[PDB]
Amino acid sequence: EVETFAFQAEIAQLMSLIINTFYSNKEIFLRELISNSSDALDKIRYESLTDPSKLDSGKELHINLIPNKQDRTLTIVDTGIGMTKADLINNLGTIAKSGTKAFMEALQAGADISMIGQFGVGFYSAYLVAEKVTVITKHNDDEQYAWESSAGGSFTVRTDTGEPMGRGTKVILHLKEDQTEYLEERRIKEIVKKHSQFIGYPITLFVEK
Ligand SMILES: Nc1ccc(-n2cnc(Cl)c2Cl)cc1
Ligand SMILES: Nc1ccc(-n2cnc(Cl)c2Cl)cc1
Repeated sequence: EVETFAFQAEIAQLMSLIINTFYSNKEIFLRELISNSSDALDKIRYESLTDPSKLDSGKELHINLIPNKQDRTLTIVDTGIGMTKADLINNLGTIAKSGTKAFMEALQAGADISMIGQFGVGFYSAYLVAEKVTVITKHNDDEQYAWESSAGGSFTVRTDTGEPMGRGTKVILHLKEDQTEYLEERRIKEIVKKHSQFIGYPITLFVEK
């Protein structure tokens, strides 16, 4: 049972800009996704200060980077607060709409794509390198869900039947054909050190077999 939703016109028109605009500095997608993971870890950590039972779904707060050359996928895993069903359909779209509109006014006023994080819509930077993004998320107050979109104006939301996650968000980037450099070990290390050096959570690179 999969529900298909239409992107808001402002968001879909931002995603088409990100996918079609010639922009070589694509490496900033990792900074934006890690920064989003850092924010999610900050939220569950703050909640645990007054309610230790919020960590019953997982005490460790970290970010894991899992490249896969065979599947041509780069996975960013965090144990943050996760996302509810209302987040994936209603709440985050409201924040995305106001942030997208402001980001696009700035893009016409000289700003470039790399400043997407200053508007709170840094997740859409994943489509600089990915032709399809699958998001597995689990919130303490909801069930595990699967978000997926190949852009094109629509996304899907469904209950995830796969491996239980406990708590957090897993972003699976199905990379484009010419973006496989972000599956290399030394390339990921250079980007993490350059852009995410001061993230207050351990970022572990899972190196392949
Ligand atoms: N509308 C809307 C829904 C989810 C997101 N989102 C942010 N981080 C991840 Cl992962 C996802 Cl999915 C963004 C916008
Ligand atoms: N709380 C909260 C979580 C994620 C986002 N977010 C990031 N990238 C996009 Cl797109 C969105 Cl929406 C915004 C707020």
